[PDB]
Amino acid sequence: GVQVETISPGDGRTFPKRGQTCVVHYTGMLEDGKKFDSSRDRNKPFKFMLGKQEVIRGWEEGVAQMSVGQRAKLTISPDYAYGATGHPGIIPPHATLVFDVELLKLE
Ligand SMILES: Cc1ccc(S(=O)(=O)N2CCSC[C@H]2C(=O)N[C@@H](CC(C)C)C(=O)O)cc1
Repeated sequence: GVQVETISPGDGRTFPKRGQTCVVHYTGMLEDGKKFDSSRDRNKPFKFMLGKQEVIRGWEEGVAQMSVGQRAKLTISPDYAYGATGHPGIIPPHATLVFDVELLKLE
């Protein structure tokens, strides 16, 4: 599944509604802690509609629990990410992923 641990608390009241656009900055790391991709490296946040399956299950459930301004660590089992296949060229097969995600705004 996906486990969430807060790095910096959010407002504790503004949570995403289903289908709402979540604007985030994230850094994804493999289990050895090495970054494989980060929106911060592009200086542009990443956006997705909660529950529209634009992101892995780990994010769909992990970000659902977060509030605006919160920055948290999401640890995601492979089956909640890319499973046995992984994603060629960046994420190996059977990879547990750890993301540092900051929910910046809800539109
Ligand atoms: C090629 C690539 C680059 C970054 C990542 S990630 O940071 O893990 N990454 C993008 C940040 S959202 C969390 C996850 C994801 O859900 N990606 C989307 C679109 C991606 C694939 C464009 C998907 O799996 O459909 C996965 C795969």
